[PDB]
Amino acid sequence: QMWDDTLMMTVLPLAKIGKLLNRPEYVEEATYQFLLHVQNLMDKETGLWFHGWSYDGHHNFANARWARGNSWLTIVIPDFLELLDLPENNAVRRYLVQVLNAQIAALAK
Amino acid sequence: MVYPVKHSPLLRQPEHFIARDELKALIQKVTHNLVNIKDETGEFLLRLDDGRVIDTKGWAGWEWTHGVGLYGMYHYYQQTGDQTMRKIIDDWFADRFAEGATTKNVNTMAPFLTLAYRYEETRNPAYLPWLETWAEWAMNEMPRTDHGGMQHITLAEENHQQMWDDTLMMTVLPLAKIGKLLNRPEYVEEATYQFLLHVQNLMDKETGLWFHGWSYDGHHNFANARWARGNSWLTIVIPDFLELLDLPENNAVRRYLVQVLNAQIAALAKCQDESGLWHTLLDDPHSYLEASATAGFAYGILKAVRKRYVERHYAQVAEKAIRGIVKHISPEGELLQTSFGTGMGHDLDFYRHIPLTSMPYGQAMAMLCLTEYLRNYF
Amino acid sequence: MVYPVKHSPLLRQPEHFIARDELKALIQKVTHNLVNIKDETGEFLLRLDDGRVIDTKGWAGWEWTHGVGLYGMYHYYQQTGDQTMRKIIDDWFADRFAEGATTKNVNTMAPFLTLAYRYEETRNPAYLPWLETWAEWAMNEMPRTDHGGMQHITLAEENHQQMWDDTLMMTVLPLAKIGKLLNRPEYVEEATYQFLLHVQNLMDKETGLWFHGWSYDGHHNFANARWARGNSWLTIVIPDFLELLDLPENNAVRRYLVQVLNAQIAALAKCQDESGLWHTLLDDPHSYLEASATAGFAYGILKAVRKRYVERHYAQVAEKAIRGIVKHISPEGELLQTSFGTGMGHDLDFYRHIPLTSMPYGQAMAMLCLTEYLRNYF
Amino acid sequence: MVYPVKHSPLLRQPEHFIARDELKALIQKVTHNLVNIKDETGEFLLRLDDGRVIDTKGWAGWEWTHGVGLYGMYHYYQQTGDQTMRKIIDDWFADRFAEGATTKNVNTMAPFLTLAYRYEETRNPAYLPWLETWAEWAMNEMPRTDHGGMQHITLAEENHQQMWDDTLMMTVLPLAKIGKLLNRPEYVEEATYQFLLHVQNLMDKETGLWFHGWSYDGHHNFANARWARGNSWLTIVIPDFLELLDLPENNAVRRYLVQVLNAQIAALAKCQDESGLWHTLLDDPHSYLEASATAGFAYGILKAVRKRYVERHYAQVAEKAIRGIVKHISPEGELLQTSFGTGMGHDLDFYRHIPLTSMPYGQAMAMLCLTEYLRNYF
Repeated sequence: QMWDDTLMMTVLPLAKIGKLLNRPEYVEEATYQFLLHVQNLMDKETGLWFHGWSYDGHHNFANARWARGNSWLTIVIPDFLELLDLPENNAVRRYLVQVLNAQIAALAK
Repeated sequence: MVYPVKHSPLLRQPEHFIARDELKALIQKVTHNLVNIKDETGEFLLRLDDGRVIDTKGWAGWEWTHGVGLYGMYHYYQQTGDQTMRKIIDDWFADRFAEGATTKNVNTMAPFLTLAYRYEETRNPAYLPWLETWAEWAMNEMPRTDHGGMQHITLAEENHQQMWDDTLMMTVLPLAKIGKLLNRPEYVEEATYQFLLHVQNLMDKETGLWFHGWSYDGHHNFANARWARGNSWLTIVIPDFLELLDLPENNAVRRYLVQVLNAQIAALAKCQDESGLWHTLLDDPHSYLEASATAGFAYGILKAVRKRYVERHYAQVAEKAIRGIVKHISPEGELLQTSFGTGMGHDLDFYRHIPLTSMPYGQAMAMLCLTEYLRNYF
Repeated sequence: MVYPVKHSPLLRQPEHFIARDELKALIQKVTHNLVNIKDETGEFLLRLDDGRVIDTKGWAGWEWTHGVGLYGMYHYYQQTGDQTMRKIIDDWFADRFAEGATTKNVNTMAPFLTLAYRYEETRNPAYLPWLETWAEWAMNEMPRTDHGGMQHITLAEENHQQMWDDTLMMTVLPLAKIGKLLNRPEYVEEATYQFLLHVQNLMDKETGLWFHGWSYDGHHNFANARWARGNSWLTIVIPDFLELLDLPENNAVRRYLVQVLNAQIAALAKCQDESGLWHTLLDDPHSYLEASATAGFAYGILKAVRKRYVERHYAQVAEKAIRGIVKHISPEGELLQTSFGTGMGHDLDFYRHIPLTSMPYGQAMAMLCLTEYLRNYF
Repeated sequence: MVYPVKHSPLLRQPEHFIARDELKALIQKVTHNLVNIKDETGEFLLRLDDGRVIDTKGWAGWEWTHGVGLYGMYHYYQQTGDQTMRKIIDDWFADRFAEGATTKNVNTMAPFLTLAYRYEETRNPAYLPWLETWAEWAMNEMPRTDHGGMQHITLAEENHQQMWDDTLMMTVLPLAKIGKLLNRPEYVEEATYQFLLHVQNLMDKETGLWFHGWSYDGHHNFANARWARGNSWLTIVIPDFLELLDLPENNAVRRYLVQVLNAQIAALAKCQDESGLWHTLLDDPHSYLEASATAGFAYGILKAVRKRYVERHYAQVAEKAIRGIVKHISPEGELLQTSFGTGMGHDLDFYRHIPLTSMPYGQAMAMLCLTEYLRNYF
């Protein structure tokens, strides 16, 4: 099982520790987790995220667009971008920003 | 005094079902066929209210099909230095260029992938404005969807707000190659972004396979078609793109692309029909089998094994498909079960009833996969 | 089926007013005209009191005029690889150099911009002493005005303390290219400094156009002439100089140059004549129309749009001028409404009354704008 | 209508006392004479109890003097691209190598400077082993004096613990060039060290001139001779060495070397005979005039001015010397007033008793300064 929360509770801490201790492997692992979570949780139909995913049956449980779950993403992406401090044209930075824009666009609606 | 060897996988010769030079002769026959394809009926010709009639099937035309054709040829040329292939490539370009540029779109872009490679070897200055102009167009003028996705705009249709699998082969990869070639990392950044967005919109996390199309007008995947040839474009592009990118093994983007490729290859393994071929609707065992998609699959799976993007055992899948492909090459050299150009379907049946017929990409994809298979003979 | 395309700006063909190959033929004719220019009367010959007679009009001379001449030819050759162009270019240098060197001044420098380009591709060792000696003279011996400005010294006149628009084309652009080519950043820095100081002394902040000349001997702009050809040198040089510098987008100097260019181009748009040409005094509608300036403008504006130094809507300005140019090319390939060599005027009439005669720069500027226009056909 | 220009230093034609083409034919003539020298008398045949009969005059020999000869010709070839000159250089090496290698010493090293240049251009793999072998010798096997000074061992003398002016030209400069070419910085550091140590033991702080020799055996400068040709090696070598090192202007070593050069040229300009030539003992007028030295000085001064290692006004000294060299070139193409292999003098009168003969270095040094003077015609 993969959940929204993991990005805030473990991934962001990993990333910060990676930068602080100069351990880029940590940051690469973190970035990879962002990408995979986007893949399995983000809802392309709305811009919102599903609460959970599971490789056991390959599904999103109730397909719940749960608010607090979604708020972890709104918190985490900007902080994660801040830490990565990537050039504006960077493809990963653009991608993350794109996901953020999709979510905020839908939240505002 | 004779040494025991046949018993040991380590000491014994490879079990080549087909001999190296037989393979080469097949590729030659397949090439001869391609440059000699003719639409007799004129039934397949693309017609616009412009007055334009574009031959999509004959060699003297300019569209994505020729784009794929030239690339397959280039591959063979690149590996063996065969001057026969070279001349055919350079001639196509000279002929088309004397005629004059066609109009710009996702598909007419494809040939610039091969031109990029030819410019790389020869540094012919006459090529450089072609490459700069079209890449610059792809960067700055080509229509974009929401979120700056590349819109699959065609000779024939706007396709407002739509993104297709095929875009990855016909424009993204060429843009990446040119970006590397002309040292313009912006092109490569754009290319990577397009990959990620395409994955977001087209990959089916449920199966590992991909949907043919996506539209931002309604946020849907049309018929949700898991179409063979389209998927093939990814099995082809990801490995070529990765090789272009040359990123370290633990790079998040490299790992992310290897992951997408893997999820697909695993799903394809389970999808392969006894014949080593794949169904034109991959998850519909009653669709007709389709050879050109099958060929792209063979290529990618082979290359992904060679490059270690996926584990060795996937070779068997490739090996079956390759045997199947050879079985489907006619004595004239025509790749048998090729489906004609396929647009976006609004229902599944649409994909089921696409006409079968020989095409530049049919022949080219055969040579793509067959050329990668030749590496087994080094 | 026939697909509807004519109805869409994205899908329909370009409406070229002239065909690609007709455009090339025109260029051929214009070149042929250029290399055959003669001055029968002798009335245009530059005469000096040491007895030197120097044909600024015929191809056999060595003047700023031939330099522009060569640059235009070089652009067409660089784009197309045309060996007829190449041989005309190399024969001029071959002929001049066997004659032996002319004296060094702001004008006789101009040919080396093209020589640099030829050296870059041939690496002919015999070109190196020419480029080095001449660039070094520009660095260390060419007279300087107050504040280290380049003095517009010519074959004929010291022009003590004077800076003109023309210096940026004839000497500065040459110096910068040679700086990049020989890895001498000092040459590029000197070039960049000159630009800044010319802007300071010549750009009219009130209009965005430039005065022809400035003097530190009285701190004045002579007749405050907003002279067309003079201004066009800026429109040519800034885009070429930006390209050569290849600086990041937000680089202060790059931005500042882009501002200078936009200020000029915005002004040029507002004073373009209905015919597409500009008036030899840009802000004087009762002044005669001048084609050479117009060509220079056509080129700069086209390139600026291509490189995205200015917004796309400016393309229509460029389009109107290109039609004006074409309409001003005689069947014998001459560019009508070319004004003769123009010095520093002390009053506006001086500009209003320059004679009209064909000149290398006139032909060459046509070639220049037309070659850039040709890029619309890739 | 004529422009007044003859009164102005900025506007007027250069006054050349000899025309470019005349000068070129003089160089060819001097060259033609060089590659035909012989002493059918046997007069100068170096003899060794070795049983070695070595020809120091003929062109088909291998002495320090061919090294200088090859170097001059190479300069001419480098500047002009003259294939006649290239062939003479290449042939000499081909012939010598066929005969086989001479023994290694300070003098036989000289020709490898030119070979380094030809290898740089041609990348002829048969040249590398020669270059590596002789450079390794210079680094690791050539005898050293106290403090690692390169001992000046000649073909027939050890000159134990002795350091001479000549070593800088004949071995040090070749080492340095080879160091840059083969990317072997150790070679360049060794070279730089030798420059410093030679300055220390040979330069005369009292005058700015150099003493011919030094010896760590008794710590002295033999006759304390300020010998012209000896001094000319320094005038030639420093500018060329600075050129190769290509150091920032503020670099302490670069400043130092330039300082030494300025001290020497300052003194040369002061002791130059009105004929433009220098005396073989530079500080003694009653010394006879020596043209080969004068040529060495003309080259160095001319080059130092060009590279701006010294102020422009020194061109006046060079110009006088150059006129003098030319007056001393017979119609046969021979540099008159050229002294024979001068050794280490134990007293001044020694230098005042040298044999005067045509030598690969006389003509060689004549063509060296003439070739550099030719740069004045671009």
